[PDB]
Amino acid sequence: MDHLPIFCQLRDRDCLIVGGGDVAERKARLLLEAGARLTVNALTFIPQFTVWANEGMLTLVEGPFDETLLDSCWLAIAATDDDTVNQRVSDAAESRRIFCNVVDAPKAASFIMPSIIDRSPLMVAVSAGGTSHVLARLLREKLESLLPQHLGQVARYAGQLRARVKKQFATMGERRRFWEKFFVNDRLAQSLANADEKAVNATTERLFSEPLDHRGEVVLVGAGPGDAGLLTLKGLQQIQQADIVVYDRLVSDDIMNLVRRDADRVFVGVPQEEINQILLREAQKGKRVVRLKGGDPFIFGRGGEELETLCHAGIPFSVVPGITAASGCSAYSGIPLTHRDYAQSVRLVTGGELDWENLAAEKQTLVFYMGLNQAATIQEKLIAFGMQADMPVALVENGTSVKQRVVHGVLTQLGELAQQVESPALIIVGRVVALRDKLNWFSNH
Amino acid sequence: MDHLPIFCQLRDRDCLIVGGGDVAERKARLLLEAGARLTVNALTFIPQFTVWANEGMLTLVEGPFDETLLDSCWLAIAATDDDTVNQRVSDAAESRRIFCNVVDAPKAASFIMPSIIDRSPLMVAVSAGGTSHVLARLLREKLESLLPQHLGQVARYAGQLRARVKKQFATMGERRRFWEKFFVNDRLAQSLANADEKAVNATTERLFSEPLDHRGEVVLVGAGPGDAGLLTLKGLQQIQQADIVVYDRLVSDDIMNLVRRDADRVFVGKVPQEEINQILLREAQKGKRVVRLKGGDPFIFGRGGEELETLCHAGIPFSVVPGITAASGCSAYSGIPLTHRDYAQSVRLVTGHLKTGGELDWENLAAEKQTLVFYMGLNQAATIQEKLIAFGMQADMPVALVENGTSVKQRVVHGVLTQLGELAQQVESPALIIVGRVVALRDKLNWFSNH
Ligand SMILES: Nc1ncnc2c1ncn2[C@@H]1O[C@H](CSCC[C@H](N)C(=O)O)[C@@H](O)[C@H]1O
Ligand SMILES: Nc1ncnc2c1ncn2[C@@H]1O[C@H](CSCC[C@H](N)C(=O)O)[C@@H](O)[C@H]1O
Repeated sequence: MDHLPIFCQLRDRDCLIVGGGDVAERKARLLLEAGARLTVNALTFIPQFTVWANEGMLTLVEGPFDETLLDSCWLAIAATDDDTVNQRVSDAAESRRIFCNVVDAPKAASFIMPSIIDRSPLMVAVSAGGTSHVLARLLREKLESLLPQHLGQVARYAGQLRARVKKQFATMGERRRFWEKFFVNDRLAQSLANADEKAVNATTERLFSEPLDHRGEVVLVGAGPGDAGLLTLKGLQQIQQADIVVYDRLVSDDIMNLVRRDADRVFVGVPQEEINQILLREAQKGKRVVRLKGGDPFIFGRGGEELETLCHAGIPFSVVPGITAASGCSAYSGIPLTHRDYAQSVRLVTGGELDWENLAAEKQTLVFYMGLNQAATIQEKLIAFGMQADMPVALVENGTSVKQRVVHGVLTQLGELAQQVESPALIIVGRVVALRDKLNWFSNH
Repeated sequence: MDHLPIFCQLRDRDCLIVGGGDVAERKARLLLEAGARLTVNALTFIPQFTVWANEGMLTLVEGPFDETLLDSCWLAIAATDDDTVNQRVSDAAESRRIFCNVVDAPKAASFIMPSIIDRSPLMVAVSAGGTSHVLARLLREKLESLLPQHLGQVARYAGQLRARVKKQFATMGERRRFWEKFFVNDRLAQSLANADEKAVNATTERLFSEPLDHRGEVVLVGAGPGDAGLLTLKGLQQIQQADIVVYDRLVSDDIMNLVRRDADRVFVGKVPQEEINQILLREAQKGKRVVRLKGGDPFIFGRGGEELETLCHAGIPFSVVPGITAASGCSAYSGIPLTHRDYAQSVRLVTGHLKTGGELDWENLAAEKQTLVFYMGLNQAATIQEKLIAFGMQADMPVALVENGTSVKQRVVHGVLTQLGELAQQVESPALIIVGRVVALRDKLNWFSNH
């Protein structure tokens, strides 16, 4: 222990920042978020300070550092580019026993500012003694990804409720198991954040009526197309809380590596009815169920079918969208789905029968899902229905993954090019495909 | 934020604890480890306070509270079981502008003491503000299984190298590139943990020897439609490490709160497009890691292509992190799947604002078995209704408008196609128009809110 972390209550307390440039602006922003009664003293100010001053948010004192400005101070920050001024600030603060930070000199004064993860009233702070700002930031990034955005809502609502939980639960063992379920109920958190009382109270005494061991729900989570970094923050959080993860072939190994160590896994890679009942069966055993699907759940994912099974049974559900194959393949192949006036619309199409005259019309970007089989037919029909034979085409196999393959050419070679790839692959047809020679940044295989 | 966390240097600074029971003993142990010059003022003391004052580790003042004991103090802790005494302490500390903790009353006084995870010199502090003692410990447990124990040795070694890093790398940019390699070298971490000095030195000399890439970079990052939970892990990594973030009005405040606190930020909401291109170009040429943070997905009606197409000729590295486009986010959060069973053979993402005297291909857009999603089409909703009808879309085709989709302020209105124009007057931008049979599924699949 070389530093003692404390969480200061600054609301309406006088604090002083010396300095008026970009560094001081960042510290002022932070102290204002904490409700400090802030004075800023500097020889000159960048315009953000005059804005705040004109909105009554702080006081400005233009001129040399005046150590009487510390007279009723609780905290001081020296944020100038002048070592001599910063040392004058820290000496004047030290003689008054005012905790003081010198931004460019962590061992020069009496406190250092840690990296902060804010879920107020819940807060986390990280500091390596000031000798590793990159390390503290790498930890902040991990923590920001793991703490749900609305955790603070549930933290505050916990107090509004501590009495009722003591009278329905006698032992401290059951009370702890109640808090465990309460704080990971992200649905209650989101309902609190939405200010939706009908949803809030519907979730609340469902927590008091259900037995403590029951936590039955289904979350559909979009895994994205392959790259584990394309999972959403909320997707990661949900798969870290699942009792049971139901997945298939199109969820990548990298994503599955993120699944919490002791979750049960069920591989359904199998008619849809079997899958719908698996989710129902697992949810009615009272378990927190995540159905992980490749890409986005509601784009040729049959996610709607999985959810109507559950609405029937009174099982709570939610959906976390994911990066669909079109978006992932577009970004990683350097083929934007729109560009300038090239396309008035993007068409996401599955390979009843397709309306070929419609697909052939000009000023579209066509994106075929599950169309490898019909790729010879697609070429033949588009040409017969008037698409210019020189229309650029591309096929992206295993888009966003470390084995992504991109082959490209013109419409007359589509059935040719399709044999060079296997599923999962996308076919993109449109003038945007010509941009790849300028926008290609990801390694090809 | 409720509180500002700070990490205080207490070495040789006077602190006062009032009270002498088990609570006071726990706080005194903490202050003593931090190097505080400690006085403890109490009517009675439990035995542990006798062992400490025998070894000269603190000063005991046996008796009622003496507020003059605060006169030279930097921190005060009120740890009696007498609320009247605790409040006299906190009043006396407040008059002296001394940060003061009242252990049994976290909402009183002026600082709270967090739970600590110790990987010294690395430290992680957690508190819920006293609103919930339980949540802190549940979080504390998770964070300990997350932070390897040898993280302290990595941090310790970094502190030792800091002078040499500062001497050999003249700019903050070069130093940052070194540290980013240092802190993810798993072999160095293992050698430190094993006290293998030859292996430490071999990897260290190689790290110092590596030529650094002084080129900047432009990364286009899809922020998603608003809910900060819908940023990708890679997009969070990019904004947590950017030098400068160029962003616009359709990037939500919650996502902006995830940006590196130290990054410069340039707002280009209403800046013309060719000037955005120049900002990214010149900032990357200056060697900075630039993030262009865009609403939704960068390559769907986001002009991301225009922002990139100068860069390869300029020899400036770039990449793209895709994001959740408005269609996908609004779909999920409104209960309206974009595809379902035989309802749609395709999803059409259409712009409702055209350049020139441009006309959409209404005959093509009116076809059956599709879900139409119009972006920036609010001003055109009356025209969209009339044209779709005139080219034969059924008059009772369901429609929906999602305003601020995925945000806590999201609003959804719905009806049939002959109501589209009037429905659009009920929302404001940003809003998506969804046209198609899948809109009827909302009453079954809507989970997010009814506002
Ligand atoms: N990584 C990937 N690269 C290219 N195409 C992919 C892909 N992952 C899925 N696909 C496409 O998606 C089809 C499965 S249908 C499932 C689509 C998914 N819900 C999504 O939103 O993307 C595959 O046949 C293939 O055409
Ligand atoms: N949160 C949101 N809710 C509803 N519509 C949104 C939205 N965010 C963006 N939009 C739509 O997107 C249009 C801007 S065009 C930029 C779209 C972005 N690249 C994307 O992929 O989503 C807006 O006019 C509005 O129609």
